[PDB]
Amino acid sequence: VLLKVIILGDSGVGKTSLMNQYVNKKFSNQYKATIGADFLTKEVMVDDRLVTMQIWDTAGQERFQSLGVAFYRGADCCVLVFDVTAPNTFKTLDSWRDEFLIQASPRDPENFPFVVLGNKIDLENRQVATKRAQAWCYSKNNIPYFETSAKEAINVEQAFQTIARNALKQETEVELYNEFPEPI
Ligand SMILES: Nc1nc2c(ncn2[C@@H]2O[C@H](COP(=O)(O)OP(=O)(O)NP(=O)(O)O)[C@@H](O)[C@H]2O)c(=O)[nH]1
Ligand SMILES: [Mg+2]
Repeated sequence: VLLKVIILGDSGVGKTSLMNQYVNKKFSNQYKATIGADFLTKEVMVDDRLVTMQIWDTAGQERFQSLGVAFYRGADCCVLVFDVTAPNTFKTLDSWRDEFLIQASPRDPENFPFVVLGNKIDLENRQVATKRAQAWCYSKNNIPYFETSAKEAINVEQAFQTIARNALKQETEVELYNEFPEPI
């Protein structure tokens, strides 16, 4: 069982840092723009079951985005990341959510698993309030929200445990749908 997870969000919010903290327990203050989309794989235990997570890191800069997007299809979970110190990055979440739905075209979009990460909470200059972020998540059919720090490894393991569990649930349903579709 391979679980495909896609991480989306504006340039600089910490997508690559979150993935590298989780997969490699390493963090760099140095910024290196992500070009295109590619993945790291990690074997993880999901509620006592072994699965391989294919975690796709993507370019936040539009000029660096891959032209091809076939990889979104079949995705099991989409991670939306914003920077709590940068309100513009929280305001683009609907566009990211919509781009994911359009490229992945999942059946039953309202129940597709999304997980939102408000990153860089270690910084002193926060501008996006937890209540405002939670209100948005609730309005998107109650998606899970975690405040993280990739720099200080705060809530990273916890967020990815829910990402893995929800992605497994989704993979499980798609497989069931293919073999036993429910009637109309
Ligand atoms: N203080 C702090 N800095 C962070 C955190 N996560 C990432 N950064 C810093 O923020 C900058 C951008 O991080 P990066 O992971 O490259 O962001 P990204 O979303 O992958 N950008 P892109 O879409 O362009 O590839 C880096 O200098 C990194 O060190 C965090 O939790 N706290
Ligand atoms: Mg990156």
